[PDB]
Amino acid sequence: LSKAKISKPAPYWEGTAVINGEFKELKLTDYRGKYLVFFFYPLDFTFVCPTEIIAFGDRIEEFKSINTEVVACSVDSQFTHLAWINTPRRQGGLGPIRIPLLSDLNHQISKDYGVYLEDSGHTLRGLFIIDDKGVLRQITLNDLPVGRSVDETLRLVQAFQYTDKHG
Amino acid sequence: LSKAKISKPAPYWEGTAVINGEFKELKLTDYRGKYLVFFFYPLDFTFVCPTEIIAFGDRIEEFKSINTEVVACSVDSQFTHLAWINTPRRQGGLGPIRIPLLSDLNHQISKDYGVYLEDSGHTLRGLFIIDDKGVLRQITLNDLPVGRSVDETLRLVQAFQYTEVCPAGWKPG
Amino acid sequence: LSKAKISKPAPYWEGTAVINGEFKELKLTDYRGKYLVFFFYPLDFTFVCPTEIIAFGDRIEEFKSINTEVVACSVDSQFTHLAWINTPRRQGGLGPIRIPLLSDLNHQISKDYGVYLEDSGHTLRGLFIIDDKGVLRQITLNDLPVGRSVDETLRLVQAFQYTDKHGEVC
Amino acid sequence: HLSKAKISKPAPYWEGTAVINGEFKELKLTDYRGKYLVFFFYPLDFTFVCPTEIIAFGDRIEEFKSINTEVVACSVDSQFTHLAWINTPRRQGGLGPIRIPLLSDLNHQISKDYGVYLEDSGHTLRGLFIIDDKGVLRQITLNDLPVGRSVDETLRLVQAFQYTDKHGEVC
Amino acid sequence: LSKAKISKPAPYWEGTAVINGEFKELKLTDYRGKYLVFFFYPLDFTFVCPTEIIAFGDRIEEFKSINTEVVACSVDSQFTHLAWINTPRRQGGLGPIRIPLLSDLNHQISKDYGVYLEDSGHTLRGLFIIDDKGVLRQITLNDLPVGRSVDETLRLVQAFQYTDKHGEVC
Amino acid sequence: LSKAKISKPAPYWEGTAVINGEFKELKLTDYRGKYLVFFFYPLDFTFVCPTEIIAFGDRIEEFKSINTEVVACSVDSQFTHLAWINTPRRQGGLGPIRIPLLSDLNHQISKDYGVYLEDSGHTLRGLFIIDDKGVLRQITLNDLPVGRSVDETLRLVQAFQYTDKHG
Amino acid sequence: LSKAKISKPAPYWEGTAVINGEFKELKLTDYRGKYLVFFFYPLDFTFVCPTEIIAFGDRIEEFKSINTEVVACSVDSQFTHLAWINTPRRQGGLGPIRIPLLSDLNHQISKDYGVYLEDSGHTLRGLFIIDDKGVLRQITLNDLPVGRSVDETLRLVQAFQYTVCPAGWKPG
Amino acid sequence: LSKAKISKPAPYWEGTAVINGEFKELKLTDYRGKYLVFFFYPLDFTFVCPTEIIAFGDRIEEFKSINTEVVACSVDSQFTHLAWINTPRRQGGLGPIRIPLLSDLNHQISKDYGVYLEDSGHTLRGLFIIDDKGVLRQITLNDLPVGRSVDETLRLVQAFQYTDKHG
Amino acid sequence: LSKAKISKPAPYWEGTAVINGEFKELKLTDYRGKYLVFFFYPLDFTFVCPTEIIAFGDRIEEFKSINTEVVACSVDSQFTHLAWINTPRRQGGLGPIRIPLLSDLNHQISKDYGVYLEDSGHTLRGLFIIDDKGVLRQITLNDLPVGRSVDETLRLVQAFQYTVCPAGWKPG
Amino acid sequence: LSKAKISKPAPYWEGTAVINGEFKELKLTDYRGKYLVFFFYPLDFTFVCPTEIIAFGDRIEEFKSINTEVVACSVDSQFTHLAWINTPRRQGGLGPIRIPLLSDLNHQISKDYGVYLEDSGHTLRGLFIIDDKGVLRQITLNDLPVGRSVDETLRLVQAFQYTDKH
Repeated sequence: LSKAKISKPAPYWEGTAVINGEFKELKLTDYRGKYLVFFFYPLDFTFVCPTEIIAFGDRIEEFKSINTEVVACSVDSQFTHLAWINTPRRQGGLGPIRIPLLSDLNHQISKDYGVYLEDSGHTLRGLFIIDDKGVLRQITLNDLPVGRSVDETLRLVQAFQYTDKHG
Repeated sequence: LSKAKISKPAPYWEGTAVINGEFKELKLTDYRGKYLVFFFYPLDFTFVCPTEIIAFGDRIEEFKSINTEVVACSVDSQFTHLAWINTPRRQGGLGPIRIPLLSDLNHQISKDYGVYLEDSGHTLRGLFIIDDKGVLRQITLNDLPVGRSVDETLRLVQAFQYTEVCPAGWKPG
Repeated sequence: LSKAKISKPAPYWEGTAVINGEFKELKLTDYRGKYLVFFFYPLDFTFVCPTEIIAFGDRIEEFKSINTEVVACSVDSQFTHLAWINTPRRQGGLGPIRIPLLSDLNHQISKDYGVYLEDSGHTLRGLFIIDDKGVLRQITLNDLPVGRSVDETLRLVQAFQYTDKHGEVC
Repeated sequence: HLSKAKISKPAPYWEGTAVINGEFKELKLTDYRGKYLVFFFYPLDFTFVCPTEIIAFGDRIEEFKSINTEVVACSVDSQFTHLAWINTPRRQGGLGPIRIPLLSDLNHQISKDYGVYLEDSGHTLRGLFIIDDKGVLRQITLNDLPVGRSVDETLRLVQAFQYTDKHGEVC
Repeated sequence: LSKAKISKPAPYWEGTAVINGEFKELKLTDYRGKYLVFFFYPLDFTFVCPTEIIAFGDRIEEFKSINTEVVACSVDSQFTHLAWINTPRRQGGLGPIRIPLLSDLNHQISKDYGVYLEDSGHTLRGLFIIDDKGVLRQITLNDLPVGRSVDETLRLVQAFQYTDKHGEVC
Repeated sequence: LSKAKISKPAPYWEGTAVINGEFKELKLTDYRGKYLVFFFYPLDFTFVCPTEIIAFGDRIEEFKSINTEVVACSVDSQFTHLAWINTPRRQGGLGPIRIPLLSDLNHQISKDYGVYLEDSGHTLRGLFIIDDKGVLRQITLNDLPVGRSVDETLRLVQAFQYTDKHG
Repeated sequence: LSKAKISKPAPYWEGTAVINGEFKELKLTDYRGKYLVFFFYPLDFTFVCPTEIIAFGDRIEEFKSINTEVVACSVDSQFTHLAWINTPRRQGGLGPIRIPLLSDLNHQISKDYGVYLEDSGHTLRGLFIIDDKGVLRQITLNDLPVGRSVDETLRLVQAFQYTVCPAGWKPG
Repeated sequence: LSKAKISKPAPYWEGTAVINGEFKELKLTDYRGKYLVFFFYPLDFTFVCPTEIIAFGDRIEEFKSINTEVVACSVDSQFTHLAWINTPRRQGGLGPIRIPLLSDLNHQISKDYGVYLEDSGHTLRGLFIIDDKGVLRQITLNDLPVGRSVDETLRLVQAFQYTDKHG
Repeated sequence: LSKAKISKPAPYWEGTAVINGEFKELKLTDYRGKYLVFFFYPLDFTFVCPTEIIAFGDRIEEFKSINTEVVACSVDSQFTHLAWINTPRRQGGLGPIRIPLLSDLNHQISKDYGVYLEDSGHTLRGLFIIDDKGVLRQITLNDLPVGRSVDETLRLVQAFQYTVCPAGWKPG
Repeated sequence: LSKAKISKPAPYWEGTAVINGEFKELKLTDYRGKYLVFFFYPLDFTFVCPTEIIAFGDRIEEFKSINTEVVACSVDSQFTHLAWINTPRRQGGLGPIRIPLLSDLNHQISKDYGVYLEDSGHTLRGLFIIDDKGVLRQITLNDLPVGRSVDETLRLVQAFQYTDKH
């Protein structure tokens, strides 16, 4: 069922994302000419602190300077994404964030990337690296407990870029 | 794909609901011996005031007095269901509410009741009435914009339990 | 087997109706440009008073004034529809009525709207609301005992027309 | 889905609600075992065509009853429309009172089993079947919607069947 | 399997018939413009007196005066048909007869008219009435023992001729 | 559709035949223990002289004396088979005959034997030789014009009976 | 699987035959305008006297005088067909003969005519008569032991080309 | 279609072979306990000198002495095989020979060995060496013209025999 | 065709590995009761410095100390694995190493893990972390150029075994 | 599954070979116009003396002289072929050799030729002779232990060249 294959073109996706507090139509092709770090996380409004999403949002600049963008995705509706941002931390929210939050409500993107859990109705923790020519170069799939490293994602992006010229 | 047929047993469902600020496992079979008004609404945290859901929460006591329970369902996570209730009504939330909010995250229940929109990724505005022996007795499917009446739902339950009036002079043969 | 989907075009139909005491060929498209309340009822000439059919005939003036029409339908022949109308209320009849009675004798329309009961040989209690652009906007299906509200139908039609201009309001 | 009605095979089973002397009674084909049954379809109640053929059987039913024979009529109309028809006076468009049952085949099962249902019109041909005391179909008569039916020819036919059941092979 | 449907054109057939002792190629289309009584009987050279064939042969003139033609049919070879006619009535034959005897040897026509018995290898007693435009108007199927009324057959054509112009009127 | 295979059992058949002026139920198994010449001919009451059938009827004793029986078959009814026999030769008949005339009116036997003509509604000229064990040993099929040999049939039966004992 | 049906065209065949000590391509259509007796026999070099094959080779002039040729066939190679021919009859051979010996080594021809015995690896005793327009007119299939009569074959052919009733008999 | 796989048991075959002028039923299992050189050749009575087949017939004793038998096979009938053997080498024949000529008339053995040529109706030049345990050990397929070495075959068999003990 | 699903039991494998210079049958079930890092690398005897394999071999003790084992796999024969190890680092070889090198010569294992490249005939660079109960917990797949972090692998294993919030953050 | 048929064109193959110490892309069509001896052997770095592979490498000049080429093939990577050759004949290696070593890493060629073993993951000992027109002429399949004769291959090639004329 998964369309995501390494060194084949990354599966096309499109949907509504929340960017800087507004709804915007986002597509994989918007990021052509740049590397894109594309990752799924299970759910909004959970009891687990969203450290990993904040960590990417805070340090986004390290990505921007190496021609990389970052996009987060969950199966939550784009309306739920917003409420999370607009919900105070004492009550569980995310607060403002500097990466787009993409909604995969009809589950289609999750399924194409092969990270959807048929029975849970939400995603794995999956992260995909797609290059500037629009090709999937790396796949990371974690069981539900384990978080994700900003440093390690960076190491990977740089290594792909370095070998893009000299190998 | 739809399993809901009138006067056949209502399709079984079970899932996580938010009841009185807590997560509780809820299944259709829990409502045996009582009538159940089971209705879907599209999404939480929208910009449309959730009056229909609220109206049921406010007047929930009138259903209780005629042996009827009410459960609402959307395709949202129970975690989102919780946040909505915990978001003040003044700030766009649902606020506290006295009916359970059932989560159909894997979409399995929506599809069973035939209210899921494959391309939109959420439900219609759909309402089902089920009797105490667990049989589907009424189906209401609305296009997304139009809301839903408590009075009319009440009228229907009473009408299924009890059994507009005849013009004077009309007689049968 | 049912073809009726919300916000897809309402399924086409045509058949012979009794309108103001005459047989007339009626088709769904005749109601283009107006909202149509199209509803089924089980049978003519039963022993239960047709309160729901009469109530629509009496209050028809309220539907026409918001550019809405009403058509009732059963699996009975157009000839049985006529006899019913031409039979006095004191005699079990409907008496004269101001909405058309459409005959779905060969059961094709009932099947298309998904309200036909295979074993009983008649319809459910079903009501569909269709807009001026010919799109299905509402489906209501009741088990045999429970009747149908004119007020609630008027409310739905009004709500659909209203949101057709200002999309969603409190 | 096609006709089940075959000559000299057991007659297709049917059961449904009929109007008999103004009342609803559950009726089945097996109820007529031990007697010959004349079972026929007519298109619709409440038409502008005179129900002369249905009436003629009702008037002359006794000639059939005396030769160990029953007669039953059927249309695709509801038992309620059937009743309404009988209780409408004979000249002001009704059938008037009748002494044979009017079987309602509202769900069309019997009409399709007998191969007399018209898919597009939603009613029957004019068909008459003669069935014996062992429940075996012996005769099929199908008329285009316009032509009516002879009680007499039916009467003779019932008689010819009765004769050949005992002394059959010779003129 | 039967192609004979009431008020649709009668199933086409063609074959060799015996007419006045001669072999003749005969088709349904020869009877365009006239009413045709077309009927099957089980077998030739049987022990049952062939009265119905004779009775029709005798009164053929009444048919001709009301614009009706008649054709009899069995699954026997045309050759068997001939021997029968040429066999004296005293010897079990038909003797000469004034209606054509059409041969349906390859069983194709009995099957089209839905009158063939798979196991017997011959027909039921079946009669079909066809109008001047070639449309099937009546079907009569008798179990093998019972003979047939000329009179009733005569009546039916008249009822059809009568209702083709005025239609049934009270 | 033909069931007739050489040196496999000849296909079973059964039906009503006219044997010595009476109707009799005849079946292929009645000839167990004897060789059987089973042949088809097109029709009774034709304008062609029935020489081949009469030739078999006349010389039947030569067959009985080599433990062989003979049966003729056409698609005509047994009532027609009787009438033919009972029709004087002068008036076109067969006259009395000492071989059975099998009626295959429902065409079932012809179809089993591969001699039925779909379009004509009668048979080919076919002859099958079946042994004492009910096994088909020889198949002969002629186009409509050509008749059939008693001498040659006889030669064939003898050759089969001879080689049944001494190779 | 058999393609041979009466009064339909005889199934096409072509292959290498031994004709006058030589290999020649022979196909059914070479015999158009003539009747052909095309018959199969099981095997070359047996201990059974090839009386039936020889009889056809010998009396061949009688066929030729009624516009008919004869071709015999077995599943043996044309080489074996040849060797059979170059062995004297007294010494078990066929000796030289005046009908072609068609070789069906790959069994393709046999199968088309429905005479191949799947398990034995050779043919039945089968004989087919084909008319001058190339249409199959007669089929004779014998179990393995029993041979075939030239007289009878001849009789059949004349009758097909040609186209005696009990006394007192007349038709009606 | 070929059933013959290296180091799997050689495909079973059985049939009539010609041995010392006699017909004898022969099967592969008869050669258990001995190595068998089983080879196919196209046709009897061909115009090609049977040098390769005779060489095996002449030198058979070298095979018998290293516990090996040799059997040749063609699709020719056992009756054709005998005639070949009873035709003198001087007459285009094979003359008497001391290895069996196996007949694969119904082609079943050829097909099993994957050496039947569908359109020619005969075999390739194919050779199989099967060890004493009934296991296929060696496969050789030659174009139609080319003859075959006894010397070379013996070398291969011995090597198979040698490695049956050492390595 | 891939069998590797997260939080389902890891796909079974068995084959011959080279461990401390010897051939051994190694199977996934041998690592029951321990976490296993199971990773593929494309090929032996390449011109690319085999740093990632060596780095794991050098720091293997850190894994051993958190009850974790490491096994490397390539589609190379076990014989090639041995020659690699017995070829000096000075000569381009791997030299001795302290993790087993599993040979997947018939490609069967690679296909099960969905790491085989059909046209190239070897694997991408893929790593799987499997728990002590034998369940696949993590999948990492890299295009051929990019190596893999031991530190990062370590972080991951501890994380699975162990189981920092924005300030002000509290749950409902 | 095997596509290799006698007196039909040899199945096309192409891949990377090690030729006289270098990586080179090689295809069957390169041997158009000359005879080619194409043979498989199981694995590099085995414990079996590569006497059969070496014998062809040593006497290569006799094949070159009858317009014939020889190419050996195994399922090992080309990197492994090289490493093998660069391992001295004394240390268990093949040492330098004068026939190309073709790598069939993705198993595609072995399978086309019908010598791959699904369960073992390597080839049989199989050798094929293909003529100057690219037609498959001879097939040899040995169980894994047993070597192959240079002489008999030579005898066969010559016999084929001979019948190419007469």
